[PDB]
Amino acid sequence: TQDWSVEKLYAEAQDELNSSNYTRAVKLYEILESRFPTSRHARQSQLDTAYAYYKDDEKDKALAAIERFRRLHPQHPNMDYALYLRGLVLFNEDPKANREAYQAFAELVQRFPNSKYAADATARMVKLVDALGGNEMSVARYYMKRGAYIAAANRAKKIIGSYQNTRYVEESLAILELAYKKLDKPQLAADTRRVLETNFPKSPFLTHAWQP
Repeated sequence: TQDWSVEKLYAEAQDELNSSNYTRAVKLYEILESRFPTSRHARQSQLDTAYAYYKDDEKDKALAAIERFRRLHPQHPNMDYALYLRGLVLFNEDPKANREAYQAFAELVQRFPNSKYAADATARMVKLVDALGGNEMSVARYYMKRGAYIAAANRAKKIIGSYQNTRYVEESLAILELAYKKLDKPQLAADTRRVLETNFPKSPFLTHAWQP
């Protein structure tokens, strides 16, 4: 029983959140939006609900709360924190979970570049693209050693095309160049070296070829 105002009911649920009573904090957040469905605290309450699930092991419930929040209140002032919260949930310490996280932070940085979470989103994007780039690069070397030059090139094009800012770009060009030579696409090979020549003037791969 708690027939109070909207201001206190929110401040009460917000207190159970700090003390980590996520089970009771969520129960109070539901009373709030049932008893004051049109209040701004109800819209904010839906965010706090997802945050509570994330702090528990129920990450699937958090992703549902976020998507419902995004379709109901697409123009909410705290939409930026919603996207950032989705990234943390998808983020965990493989390409699937890692790429879905990158796409989450990516949508946030280009929709709300001035968000108080943008810098942290960017910082996490960098760590993820480095992990993905290093993975695709590892497969590129694998298929190179096995004479699978087409399969290898596909990995190199991905790095060149999708992870243009990572450090793996240089070696991906040298791989792509050598790859185009083996399968006799000489125009694409020359074009690739033309890119390596301009973007990396003093690259070891200009004087040497790829080093398996």
